[PDB]
Amino acid sequence: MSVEVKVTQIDDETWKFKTTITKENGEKEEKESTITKEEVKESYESEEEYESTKERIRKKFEDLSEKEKYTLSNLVLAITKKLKELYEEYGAKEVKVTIEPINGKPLDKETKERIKESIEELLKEKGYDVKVELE
Repeated sequence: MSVEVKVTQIDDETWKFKTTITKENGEKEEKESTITKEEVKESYESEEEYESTKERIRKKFEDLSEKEKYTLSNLVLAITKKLKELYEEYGAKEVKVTIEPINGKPLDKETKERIKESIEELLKEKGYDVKVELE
């Protein structure tokens, strides 16, 4: 059950996803979906837990600027919700994610390792043991 996800931030409230699913027997599955900031916010048990989770991811990038902490923390929440849905649909224990550059600044190695850790941490806390690989 190969899972490859392409992430494109349309705006600061919209994230577009394109996923390719490759099964062991050769069945391929091409999918598109758009997740909004409001849908990420409403997927949490409460407004308090949503803003608490957002603070934790911001704390992962305290060395970065306020604009970058705003983009990266909300980006992690969107991708985490997506990989959460994919794990409920296919049960894959490994996902490969490719993120398009946001506002003319590609992700460097330290930021990608932090994003990977943040997503895996949020997934493991909901009982989803998923290895995230960022291309």
